[PDB]
Amino acid sequence: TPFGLDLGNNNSVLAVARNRGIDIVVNEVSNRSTPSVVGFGPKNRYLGETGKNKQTSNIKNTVANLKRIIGLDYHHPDFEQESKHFTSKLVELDDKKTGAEVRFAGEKHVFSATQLAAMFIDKVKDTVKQDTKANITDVCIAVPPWYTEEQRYNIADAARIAGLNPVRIVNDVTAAGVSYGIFKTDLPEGEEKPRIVAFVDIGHSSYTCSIMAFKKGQLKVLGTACDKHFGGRDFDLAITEHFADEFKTKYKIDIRENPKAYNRILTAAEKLKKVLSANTNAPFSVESVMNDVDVSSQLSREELEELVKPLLERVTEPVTKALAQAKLSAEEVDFVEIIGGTTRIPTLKQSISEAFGKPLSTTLNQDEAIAKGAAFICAIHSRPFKFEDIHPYSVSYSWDKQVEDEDHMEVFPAGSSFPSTKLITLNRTGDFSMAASYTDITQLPPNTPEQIANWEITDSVPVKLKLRCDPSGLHTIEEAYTIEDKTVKKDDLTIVAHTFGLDAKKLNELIEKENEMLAQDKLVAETEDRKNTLEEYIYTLRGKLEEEYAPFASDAEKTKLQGMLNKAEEWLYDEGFDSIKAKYIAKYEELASLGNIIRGRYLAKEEEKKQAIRSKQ
Amino acid sequence: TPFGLDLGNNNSVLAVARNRGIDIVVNEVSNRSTPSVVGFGPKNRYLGETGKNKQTSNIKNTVANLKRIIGLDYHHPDFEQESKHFTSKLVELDDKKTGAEVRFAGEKHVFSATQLAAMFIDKVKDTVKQDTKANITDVCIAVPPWYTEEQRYNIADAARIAGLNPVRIVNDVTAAGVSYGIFKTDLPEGEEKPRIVAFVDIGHSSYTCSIMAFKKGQLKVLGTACDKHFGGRDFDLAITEHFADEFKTKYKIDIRENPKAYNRILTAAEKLKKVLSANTNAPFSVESVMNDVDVSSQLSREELEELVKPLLERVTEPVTKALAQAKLSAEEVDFVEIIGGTTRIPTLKQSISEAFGKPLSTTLNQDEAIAKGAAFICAIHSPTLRVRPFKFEDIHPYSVSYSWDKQVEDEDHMEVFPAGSSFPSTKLITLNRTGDFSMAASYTDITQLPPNTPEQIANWEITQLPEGQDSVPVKLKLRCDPSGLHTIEEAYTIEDIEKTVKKDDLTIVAHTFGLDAKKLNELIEKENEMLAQDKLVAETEDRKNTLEEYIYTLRGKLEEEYAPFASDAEKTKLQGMLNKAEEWLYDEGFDSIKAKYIAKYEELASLGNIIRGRYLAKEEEKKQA
Ligand SMILES: Nc1ncnc2c1ncn2[C@@H]1O[C@H](COP(=O)(O)OP(=O)(O)OP(=O)(O)O)[C@@H](O)[C@H]1O
Ligand SMILES: Nc1ncnc2c1ncn2[C@@H]1O[C@H](COP(=O)(O)OP(=O)(O)OP(=O)(O)O)[C@@H](O)[C@H]1O
Ligand SMILES: [K+]
Ligand SMILES: [K+]
Ligand SMILES: [Mg+2]
Ligand SMILES: [Mg+2]
Repeated sequence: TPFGLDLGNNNSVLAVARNRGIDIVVNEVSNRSTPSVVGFGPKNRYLGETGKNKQTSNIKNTVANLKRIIGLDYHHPDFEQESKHFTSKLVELDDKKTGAEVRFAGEKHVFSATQLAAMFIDKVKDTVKQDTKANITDVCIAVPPWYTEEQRYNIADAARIAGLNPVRIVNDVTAAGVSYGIFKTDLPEGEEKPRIVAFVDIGHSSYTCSIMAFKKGQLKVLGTACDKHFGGRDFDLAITEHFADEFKTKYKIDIRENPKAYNRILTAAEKLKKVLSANTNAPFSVESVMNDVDVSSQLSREELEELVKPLLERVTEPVTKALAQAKLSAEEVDFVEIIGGTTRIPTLKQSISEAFGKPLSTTLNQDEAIAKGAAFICAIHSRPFKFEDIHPYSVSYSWDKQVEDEDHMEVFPAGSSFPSTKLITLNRTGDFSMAASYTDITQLPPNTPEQIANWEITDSVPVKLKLRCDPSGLHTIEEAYTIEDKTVKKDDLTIVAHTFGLDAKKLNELIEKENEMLAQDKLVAETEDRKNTLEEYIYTLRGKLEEEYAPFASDAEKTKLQGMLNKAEEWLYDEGFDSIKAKYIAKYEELASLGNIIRGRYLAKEEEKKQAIRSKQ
Repeated sequence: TPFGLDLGNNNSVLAVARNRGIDIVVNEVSNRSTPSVVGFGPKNRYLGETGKNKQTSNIKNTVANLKRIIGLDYHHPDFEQESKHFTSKLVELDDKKTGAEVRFAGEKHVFSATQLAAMFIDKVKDTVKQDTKANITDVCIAVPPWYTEEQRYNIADAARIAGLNPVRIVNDVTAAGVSYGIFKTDLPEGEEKPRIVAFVDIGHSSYTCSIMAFKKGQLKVLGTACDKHFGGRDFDLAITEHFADEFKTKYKIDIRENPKAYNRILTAAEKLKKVLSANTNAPFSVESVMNDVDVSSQLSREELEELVKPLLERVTEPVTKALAQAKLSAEEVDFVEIIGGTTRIPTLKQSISEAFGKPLSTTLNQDEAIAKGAAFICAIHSPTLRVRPFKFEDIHPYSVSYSWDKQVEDEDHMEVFPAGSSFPSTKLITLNRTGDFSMAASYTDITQLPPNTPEQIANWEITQLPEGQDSVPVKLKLRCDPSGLHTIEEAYTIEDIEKTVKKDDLTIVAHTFGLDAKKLNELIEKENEMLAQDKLVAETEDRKNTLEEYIYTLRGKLEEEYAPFASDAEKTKLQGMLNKAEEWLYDEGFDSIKAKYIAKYEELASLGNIIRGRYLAKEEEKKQA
């Protein structure tokens, strides 16, 4: 079953392609999104919903912002902008990336961002399995367009650790554009000019604007621009920093000194923010914030807009930047579509409508567009719809000079489209190395390494190579063979690839490690359920003996069972407090063996009553 | 429907007589008992289970120990023993009794003990009505045997405020004895020696021992003794005081300075106590007790037994005193039966088994016997259901005298119901009268009563024609009623004109601990106002939730099942109205009236039901084609 995943900073949305079309998959408490949280306990992990519920009580061992630390160099210049949203300890790894340090299973543990992502992916995979009752094998994962090539490899490997095959890592707004494309049945055709649609997605952490050209059965991305430091969490954080100051004066409590107090305010601040999307004033009240002090305040929409004024100075930058890339003026855009939870804020809606000079459209589902798009894309593997995403930076390939007059060439230019295949023929005097790099490093984000990937391969013998920018926008070499003199195939050379993607050895180590953790989670939950089943059976069976089952057992049988029930409870206090699954099942069955005999006699007179009613009619 | 109420200090149990038996009524979360708690909030009362849940949150406005403050003089010498279990403010009332001061509906309110008890009774009455779908009009309430005559009147009037006729106020252990009596099928008959059974009930606050004689269809109480300051709450308190001291040293937090912190430990201390009924060692762990400090300790059974040592010095006293009243040695009792939650404590079982010289029996259900006995007693009264009869006499421990105006009579004074007699009891007396006269009932020997007991129980005025012969003889019917209350039932002149011919029925004005019609009706009306406000708030919230949930599910269905059954135009008109409804809920629908939540829903459904109809029409074709 094809599986689409919108992995959000705040919540993830799951979609599957089945029957006619594409359904959202609900979680175990029937929610249409799952909090993107990973928590750790003394016995097991708290993944998703239960992770989020324990976020204040388990504060130091709860990891969120999972997609943000993926591929994050510990000395990235934006480290602290990411760091301030963490509640657990972040640490430097051997590879110079970022992990989390947690108390888990009575011990200190360090997990990498790739592992932590896999834990959550595995959780949502299990959620789709419990819903579909099917084997889940392939995933399409939607990511923000600002995701680096490295980050795209990392998240893909996280999928593989979760035991899933990542068929494509798609850009999120592009996945949503697909959902718009497969939905609309009035699109321009043939000679007609395309429909120009602008998409604005503002979520918990990211703000993206993407401009796309639409014809019937196809789309082309013309321009994409992102502000990765623009989203809901920045509004929540401004509110709580404001109240931190006010409560210090008002209540003589400093919530910055108590991580739990701070998180109680942060959590309430999100709710107050939403009230202000609808109302111009909102009260603010939280019980037992710190030292059992109840706080009471308020905030106006005007005051809120002032708190984020430095952030709001960049509100039109993504639209301006996207238009410029698209070579378009704001007049030339036909429709403007908004998605993401944060586009619900009035000041933001005012600004982007004013920037395009056009009213905002809500054709797409705010929360489900991206996930359903990815589920369609995943299904594409096995309604034809073509789409090409934009390739921002020019990428060159290089090789050993040798007998060839040149050693490098621009292969995929800036403003190009992906996926893209470019066929190259090279004269060779022996085995050779290759490498893909960015043509103009100045056009890339600060601190990007120039080299993308490299390869080893195997008067002059010609070789045809297939260079590809794949559907995920990653830079590969697909095949390598020799020519013989129109043309003939001679020999295939083995390619050894070195990319950001993990080697099989490391990948298998991390797969076996996630299997161990998952089996532990399963074992703990099933053990707890058998314990709970026994406890409830003791409780109800005692109550039935004092009622319905009373006429249906001798004094000798009742005292036997009653003593067994008392002994069962006694056991649950002692060796049954933290026992194994088989023992809870065994104690249950020995009670039920006698409990079912009585129920069998009960149900015998129950039939007799029904017969007595019928014989009187 | 006969209703029996076991009103516990910690929890209450409800029983009804129906079908061919007596059943326990479960509450709104399917629990077989209800927390005996009354809390107050900005819009409504939190009664029972919801009162208990908000107990730490709403600590200053949560009233428990309801049955302990009934009839409680603010200057009672045991006042502090009672008040240390209170989390809300206790105040003195105009009548010298005790009430509670709370914040309720945005204001400061003082409620009397009788009012507070009526709030709770009214809650459990609603619970019975929702289980039976009938109207409930009568109750039998089980009370501890140490309840004074005044307290019995107060709780009866609390039942009246709650709209119930209290048919009997029964001693709780007597009610459990009836349960035993109607359950056993092998009791002695005719001339055979009666079976002597001792009953021991230790609950949350009280410890009662009662010795009874049983024959088929009857019981007689032979002796009763109580310790009203001996119960589970005294174990919980000892544990939490122990930890209060420990945590000052270990964690540098003082839970006695923070009532919420204290209650967090008190609540966990009860769970630890129960662990120690089964195990000899127990770990103690509470998260965020105070200032977000987690605490982690342990306690042994031996350490617990040491903490309650001063309490355990008194552990054989109720059995010793009941046996002495019964005039029996311990070996003359045939069976010892235990009930009440706290009889689960190993040290207590050992001690009471040693005092009798007998293993303990658990014939009766530990938690349900009293409530069931009370429902049966309520059912013997009511002239609708006929059951197999069971007679019971309870013990009347104090001597009660009646007095009257001297007039032509030699004495003005007479013992009527002696110490160690039985109730109910009726005595006929003849009095020669020279005019309308006053009477009074009082305790014959006050030194035999609890300290500070007023000597007078009740008094009467009688308003009687001399019949021209200096002095007319009047016959009076004096009664100790089935609840143990002392009244004058009947008063009338007799004449020899025929010899046994009655002359005139006389008017009796009675002054009891019972409330007068005027005051009762005032409190009834108050309870009706509060109860109507509770129903309105609950209904309004339900209609709001129904609207909210409908917005949620209808939006989803337009994406999943209703897509083919609505046009582009139907979808966006409904989508918009859903949006407007959500906005309204943030603004004018935030705290609106019930009719507006209903109107908003109906507006959405008038559109939504059109679409559901079409979906439902095709769903039927599929179950065929
Ligand atoms: N009515 C509302 N008013 C204001 N903010 C809202 C509203 N509804 C949702 N939000 C905000 O939207 C954010 C969640 O939106 P969304 O699910 O689009 O983000 P995400 O996909 O988890 O994050 P990202 O895409 O940035 O990784 C939260 O910060 C939430 O508070
Ligand atoms: N296994 C146990 N071990 C120790 N104590 C227990 C156990 N089970 C229940 N209890 C205690 O028994 C008390 C409740 O008993 P019960 O229901 O008989 O009291 P009650 O009727 O509310 O109080 P009272 O009769 O004093 O007014 C509580 O203190 C509870 O903690
Ligand atoms: K999301
Ligand atoms: K009880
Ligand atoms: Mg998003
Ligand atoms: Mg009791």
